[PDB]
Amino acid sequence: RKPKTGILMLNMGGPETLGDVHDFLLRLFLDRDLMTLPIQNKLAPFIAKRLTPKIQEQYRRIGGGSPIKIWTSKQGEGMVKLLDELSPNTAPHKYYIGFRYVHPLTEEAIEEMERDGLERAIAFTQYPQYSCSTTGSSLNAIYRYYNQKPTMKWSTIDRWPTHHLLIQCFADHILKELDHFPLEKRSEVVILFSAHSLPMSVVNRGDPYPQEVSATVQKVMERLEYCNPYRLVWQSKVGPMPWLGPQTDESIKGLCERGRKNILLVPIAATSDHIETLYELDIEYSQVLAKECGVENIRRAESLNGNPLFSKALADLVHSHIQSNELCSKQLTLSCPLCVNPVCRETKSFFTSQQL
Amino acid sequence: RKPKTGILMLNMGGPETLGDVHDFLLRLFLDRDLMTLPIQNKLAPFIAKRLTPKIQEQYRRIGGGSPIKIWTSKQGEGMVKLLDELSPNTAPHKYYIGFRYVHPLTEEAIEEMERDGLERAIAFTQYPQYSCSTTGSSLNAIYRYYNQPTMKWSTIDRWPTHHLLIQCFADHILKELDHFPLEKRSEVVILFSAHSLPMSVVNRGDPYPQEVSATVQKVMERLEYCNPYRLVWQSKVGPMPWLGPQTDESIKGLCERGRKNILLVPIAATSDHIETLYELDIEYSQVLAKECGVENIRRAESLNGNPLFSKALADLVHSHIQSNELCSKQLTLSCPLCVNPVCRETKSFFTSQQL
Ligand SMILES: C[C@H](CCC(=O)O)[C@H]1CC[C@H]2[C@@H]3[C@H](O)C[C@@H]4C[C@H](O)CC[C@]4(C)[C@H]3C[C@H](O)[C@]12C
Ligand SMILES: C[C@H](CCC(=O)O)[C@H]1CC[C@H]2[C@@H]3[C@H](O)C[C@@H]4C[C@H](O)CC[C@]4(C)[C@H]3C[C@H](O)[C@]12C
Ligand SMILES: C[C@H](CCC(=O)O)[C@H]1CC[C@H]2[C@@H]3[C@H](O)C[C@@H]4C[C@H](O)CC[C@]4(C)[C@H]3C[C@H](O)[C@]12C
Ligand SMILES: C[C@H](CCC(=O)O)[C@H]1CC[C@H]2[C@@H]3[C@H](O)C[C@@H]4C[C@H](O)CC[C@]4(C)[C@H]3C[C@H](O)[C@]12C
Ligand SMILES: C[C@H](CCC(=O)O)[C@H]1CC[C@H]2[C@@H]3[C@H](O)C[C@@H]4C[C@H](O)CC[C@]4(C)[C@H]3C[C@H](O)[C@]12C
Ligand SMILES: C[C@H](CCC(=O)O)[C@H]1CC[C@H]2[C@@H]3[C@H](O)C[C@@H]4C[C@H](O)CC[C@]4(C)[C@H]3C[C@H](O)[C@]12C
Ligand code: FES
Ligand code: FES
Repeated sequence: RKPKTGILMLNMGGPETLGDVHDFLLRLFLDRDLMTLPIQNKLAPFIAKRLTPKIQEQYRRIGGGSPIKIWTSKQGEGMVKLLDELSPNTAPHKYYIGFRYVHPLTEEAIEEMERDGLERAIAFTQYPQYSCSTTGSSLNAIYRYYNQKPTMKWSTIDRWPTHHLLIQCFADHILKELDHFPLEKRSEVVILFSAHSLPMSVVNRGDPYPQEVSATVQKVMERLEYCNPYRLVWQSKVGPMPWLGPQTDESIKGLCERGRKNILLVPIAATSDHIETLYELDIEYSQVLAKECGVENIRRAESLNGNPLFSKALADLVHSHIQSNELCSKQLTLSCPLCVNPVCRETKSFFTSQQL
Repeated sequence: RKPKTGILMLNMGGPETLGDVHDFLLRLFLDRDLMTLPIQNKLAPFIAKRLTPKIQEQYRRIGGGSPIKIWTSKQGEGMVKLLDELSPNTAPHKYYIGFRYVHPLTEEAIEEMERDGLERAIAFTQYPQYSCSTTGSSLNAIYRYYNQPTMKWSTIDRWPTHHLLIQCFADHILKELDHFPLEKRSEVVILFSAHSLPMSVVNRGDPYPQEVSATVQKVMERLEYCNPYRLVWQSKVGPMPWLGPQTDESIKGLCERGRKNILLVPIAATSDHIETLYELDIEYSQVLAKECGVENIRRAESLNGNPLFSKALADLVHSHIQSNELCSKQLTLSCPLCVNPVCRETKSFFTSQQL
């Protein structure tokens, strides 16, 4: 009857409609895990207002908002159905969405999980590769909510950059897209793995993300038996500060100018369609930039989205995590060597200290 | 029987003695693949004489020179013994050392190989993870030698995740973890340390950080995530931006946050050299660490004479022989933002080989 085990699927989220953009921006400018601003309570509303039209326009260019919730729901639905057969002692399982900056907010889902009187809660990040500004920020909200005692037992699947069925899904979607290039151009295709960039100040303090993203790439390339040559590059840089690159836009253009005009783009750090793929790569870079460069064929591997094999990966991850009795990865128990955020430490002990 | 198959083992090198330091710096400062300077031919000799005392001093702190040649030779000898047995149809195998900036120079080795009348030459880099500034520079020199062959050439240009490479590192990590007090073992944090790159190199498209990241992952899987870790970067010089957390700052930041038990792992080199014996062992493990409040800092032993490592070497060459590959798929892609006209010529040198 009643749900026994909740799986909290964590993601940043993105505005479902144009009307949701302002509040999405506002919550995010108010997050000190993400940025510290002078007179932040004053500037955040002000910044959210000045950015709103530009960002609304981007979502307009993709049909009016983000498909993130729909994909997350469908993936969660499939995960639960599998998990009830695979793990009948922890069943009935139930998935909750906890988005960081849009509705169902992390705090709302945790509230609902508590109401449902679950025996067990699992914090399951949907970022395979761990960043403190991504998964860490999501785990920080969970600790903060209880600080602002659980009545359920908590653990986290805080990273999974090389899960073997994640890797197969990526390899499968790549091979699928390679087949859409003209046959004569197939061997000539260069693969650009593309992940949201980070500011160097984040990279330089110890963030796990670039090294983990690199690991996902190697695994996909082994599985593909190095059929095409590749580079891992980074997108979504903003402002004048240095970020990790090489930049995805610059690389497409760089490569084109060097005679490599057939390019396959691979969103390697996300599991669903969102602004980064549908607007940034598909419109901003594939349509505009690439036309101006004389590109012959640019394409983008399909996001994992509703791949039934990705649901199987999710369930396998949850099932394995339940059998292992782990509370968090070994990696979580180590903070960035130059972490200056007092909460990271509290969030880690929140998980390592759980009864059970 | 005359040698049939030569394996050219490519490394930057390092000065064997104190007297070798000046010419080591001079060749580095003359190399435009590495560095473009105003009035370079005037300044290179001048920078080389200015840096010589300080760099000699570092080698004097480690006994008077680099052991690179000795380890490269032992590794070479072991590889060749295995290869004559493993692959008789390509036998007599012979190894050559081609250092980029010290004797046997790349150009001297190639001249000896040609003179020995070998049927084939394999350019075998000793950097598992490819950088255009390490392996790439080595392959550029081979191309440029002939531009300034009587054997069929090919390259083993990268091998960042060879299964027996990975085992050697895992083996050496585990043996080093045994040397901590038992009660401190689970608390040990592992810092994987690789020579850094300027951001201008990284941002250009350099393949090295992602390959170095791949090696770290494989070793950590083999170790079943027994300890927590970070990949950090050493050997930054000058005021420009360079990649990734610095190794020295990470040791210090970690001590300050209660993580005082640290295993350092040289993940991007296969032998002892200035980076391990001086920078890690003396500059950080002795001086900085005293200054910090460290309880235990250790460094995993370099692969050096591990007989499993010469087995990796032989296995790599044997599979390369059986596969008939001229170079990796990766080498056929130059950096998206490469502004060096040779890289493309060096690639075609290899992709275009007869055979
Ligand atoms: C770089 C930063 C990661 C936080 C950090 O590591 O410092 C990320 C996390 C969420 C990102 C923001 C969100 O995607 C929302 C905005 C999206 C726009 O496309 C750019 C600005 C925008 C405001 C982003 C800027 C920046 O890239 C943010 C803030
Ligand atoms: C200095 C500070 C960043 C803090 C830091 O990284 O150290 C920056 C980041 C965003 C900036 C603000 C935003 O760019 C929005 C405004 C833009 C105007 O051009 C200047 C004032 C303005 C109100 C900025 C003032 C200030 O320079 C802010 C608040
Ligand atoms: C793009 C926007 C400013 C636009 C405006 O003037 O309204 C600014 C406001 C706050 C900025 C962020 C904050 O200054 C905090 C971060 C500071 C880092 O040095 C760069 C990324 C970083 C995450 C910034 C990226 C970008 O420059 C942001 C997102
Ligand atoms: C990585 C960088 C080359 C720049 C590049 O990536 O192109 C390397 C290659 C060889 C290096 C140099 C050589 O190791 C010799 C010198 C050694 C000293 O310890 C530092 C300065 C010194 C002069 C080095 C500085 C720098 O890190 C160099 C120049
Ligand atoms: C201009 C060049 C950096 C090249 C670049 O921009 O990429 C730098 C690097 C090392 C410098 C030189 C060396 O450091 C040695 C000299 C040091 C003196 O303090 C200035 C002159 C001096 C002769 C330098 C002139 C110039 O600033 C050089 C040649
Ligand atoms: C440290 C030494 C300057 C010593 C001196 O003042 O005499 C200089 C000489 C040439 C320099 C290098 C060259 O300028 C080329 C490289 C340029 C990058 O911007 C930084 C690293 C880079 C590899 C430099 C590192 C370092 O500052 C070097 C190696
Ligand atoms: S910023 Fe990474 S642990 Fe605090
Ligand atoms: S610099 Fe990498 S290929 Fe030229």
